[PDB]
Amino acid sequence: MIRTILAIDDSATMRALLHATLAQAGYEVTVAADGEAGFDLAATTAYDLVLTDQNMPRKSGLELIAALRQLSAYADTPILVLTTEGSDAFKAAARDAGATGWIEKPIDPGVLVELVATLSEPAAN
Repeated sequence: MIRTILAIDDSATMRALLHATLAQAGYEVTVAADGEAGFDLAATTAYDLVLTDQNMPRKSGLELIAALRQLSAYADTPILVLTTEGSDAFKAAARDAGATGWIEKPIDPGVLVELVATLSEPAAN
């Protein structure tokens, strides 16, 4: 089940919003200073839900997702990457790295909590 959550946004409002939405729910959500600091640690801590944000960077960091995807520890863990351009070509990138799905920011509390809820709850088709 869900144990810890990590979020990384550029707007202080979002970082707090998502942090509160999950906090009130009880989950242990935490925000980082930058997508790099969050991801770099996400591999050392191994959270249940990770949320990154960027606009087609160049430096390192996100690449870490590859190492996590190949592994059988994060490959299953749900990953949501934020976008701004909202292009189709970008969809290939997020998937290439090894991320579950992507979304456009900002993010609403009803959608975020719902996206994690399904994961928090068990399965029984």
